[PDB]
Amino acid sequence: SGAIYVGNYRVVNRHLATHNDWANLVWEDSSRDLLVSSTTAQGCDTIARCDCQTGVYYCSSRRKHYPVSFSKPSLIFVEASEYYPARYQSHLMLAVGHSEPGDCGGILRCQHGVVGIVSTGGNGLVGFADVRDLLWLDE
Ligand SMILES: Cn1cc(CC(=O)N2C[C@@H](C(N)=O)C[C@H]3C[C@H]32)cn1
Ligand SMILES: [Zn+2]
Repeated sequence: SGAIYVGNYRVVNRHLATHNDWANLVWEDSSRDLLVSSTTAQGCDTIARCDCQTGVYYCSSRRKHYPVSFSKPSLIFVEASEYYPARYQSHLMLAVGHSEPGDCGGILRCQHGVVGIVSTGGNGLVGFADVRDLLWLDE
């Protein structure tokens, strides 16, 4: 679990979105595993605007933060789950690191701010849904 709070928006993994998230829906994209809902309170997370390939993510299944090198956002094949059929997930970045399904929602940050959230995992690879291209999150 986990979310990004920026301005009047809440960014979560689409597969973990609540009834409240869907009732205040702003935007969602199944191909990216993202959902953004509106909030009443103000968010102060800074979204990174960059091409960094190094950062730190939070891993709840280890209660630890790990530094990682990660790939450029791209279309990557992802296995079927109770949430999606087998498909290409877009805007996904991979890194060598530990993750388990409940780790979804952990933030990846670089020196510029929030880069994305944990979304996929398996075989010692962790995948993060990028949010740096969503320029409207700031305005
Ligand atoms: C962080 N993490 C996720 C997994 C499994 C995994 O790859 N998943 C894929 C995800 C998706 N974006 O399609 C849906 C849920 C089932 C999860 C393992 N560690
Ligand atoms: Zn950066």
